[PDB]
Amino acid sequence: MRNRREVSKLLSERVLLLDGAYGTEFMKYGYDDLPEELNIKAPDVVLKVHRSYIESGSDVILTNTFGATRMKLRKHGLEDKLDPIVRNAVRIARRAAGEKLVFGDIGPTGELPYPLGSTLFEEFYENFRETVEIMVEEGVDGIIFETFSDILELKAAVLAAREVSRDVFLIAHMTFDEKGRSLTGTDPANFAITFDELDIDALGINCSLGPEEILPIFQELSQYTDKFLVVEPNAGKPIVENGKTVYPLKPHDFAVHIDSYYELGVNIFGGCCGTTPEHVKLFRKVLGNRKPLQRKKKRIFAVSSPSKLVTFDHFVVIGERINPAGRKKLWAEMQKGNEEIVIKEAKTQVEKGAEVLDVNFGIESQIDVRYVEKIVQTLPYVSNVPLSLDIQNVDLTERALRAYPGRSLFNSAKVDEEELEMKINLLKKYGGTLIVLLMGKDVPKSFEERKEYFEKALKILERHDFSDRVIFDPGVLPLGAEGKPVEVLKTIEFISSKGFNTTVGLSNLSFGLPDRSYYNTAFLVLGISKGLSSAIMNPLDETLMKTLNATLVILEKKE
Repeated sequence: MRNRREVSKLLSERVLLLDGAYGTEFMKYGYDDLPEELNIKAPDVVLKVHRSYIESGSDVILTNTFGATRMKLRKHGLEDKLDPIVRNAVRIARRAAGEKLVFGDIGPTGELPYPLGSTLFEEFYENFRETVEIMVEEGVDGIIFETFSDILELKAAVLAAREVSRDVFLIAHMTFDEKGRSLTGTDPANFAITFDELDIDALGINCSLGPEEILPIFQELSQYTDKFLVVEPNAGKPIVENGKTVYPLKPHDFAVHIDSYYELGVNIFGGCCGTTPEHVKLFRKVLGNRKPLQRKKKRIFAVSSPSKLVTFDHFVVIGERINPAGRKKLWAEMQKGNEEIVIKEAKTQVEKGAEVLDVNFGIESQIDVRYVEKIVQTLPYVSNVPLSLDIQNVDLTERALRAYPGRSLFNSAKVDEEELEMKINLLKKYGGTLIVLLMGKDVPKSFEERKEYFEKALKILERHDFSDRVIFDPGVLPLGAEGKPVEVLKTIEFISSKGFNTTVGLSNLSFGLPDRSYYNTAFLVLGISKGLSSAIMNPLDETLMKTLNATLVILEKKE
């Protein structure tokens, strides 16, 4: 009915009140059936609960569709009832709402992403795509993805929804445990940083914890995103009385927390499991009519995996090994889709100190596109670290970025208007950072030239509003080919003075040279002393790594 510009306008004017829990309400009415079912068997029950909330003062109610996706329904033998359940939900809800907002409610599937589960990004995406299509058709004023535990599943849900409609207001929520971590290891800052750049309208938290416990988790989230914020805590810490759990937090003890959330910039407040129409009634009284508080988010340069957030505030080692160039066994195995050999190179590199892993598939035309998408989705989970996607084909690049679990670093964009723009737009759509290689048509041969390229890149980046999402690679040339490493060291010092991170394809300095380890080591030390923030290097070179550690200790970058 209403588009996201309208919803955004309304939110800019006042904090809205969401509704409460439905499941626990249903049982109260003598129906222990699974929620989605009542949509068709006992619609009257569904309507009663919706009206109790509207009558309690809710500005927005959620459609009774939390488990209404094919993948989830198929687990109860309801997959063929997908169209009815959903269309009727948006209908029942809209009949209760009247002039109030109705948001389509979509929950997670309960299936972990491969390799923890067997599901690939593509299947999660089509799954969420179908449920959203219906909702949009039945006219919702927004869609909220509640209770998500994995960022890849949530990333698929939002990308799919946005694909279906670029006008629907979209909200993404993750649930965190007492340690402030989702099931697959994502903390609030990682969630905010990864999802803040996607085309969603608001972020938030619901479930797992009560109002008191979510507070500092909500605060961390609010500091890293400037989008609208939503929160729906459970009514206290669940406890068991006589058999099954109960949510003990009474209306007042819950409601007293609204002010603390309002001060943190909350835009929509509501309750999750255990919240009753009585809770909402009180929230309405306490919330009243308030204009949202303004926020200024913190900005940092970081890349991520589901469990790791790697900030460039210290020297980042990027493992170069998962690259078939000059490696017989690996090139051949990638050719046949050998996942395990890559998983092996990933773990060993991380064990040795790599904080990020570069991934390149040699002659792409020779590699299976499904293998790329599988490896890209897999490594962040089994190796635990973020990836530097070293891909040439713009087409395969889009496949890898769309299914990457987190915020990646994309490896290679030369200072070319056409190349840059294509890669920047893909990153703007799927998220990520970009390494910009300081070279154009041909390779530079001096500091001054690299400087012009730097300036030219800033021009284009400023033009595409992408200046804050890049790291510069001055371009190290082979020493055994008049590489002039001194001119690169100058470039590193210069770019560093400008406040930008830098990186270099280290091993390319000593390509074709005896004792390359020593030249690599020597160059790295010099580079770091000049401001080098990272390097794609061999973490299996013990001399280079220990000399690197010694170097950071000496420069007081660690101990």
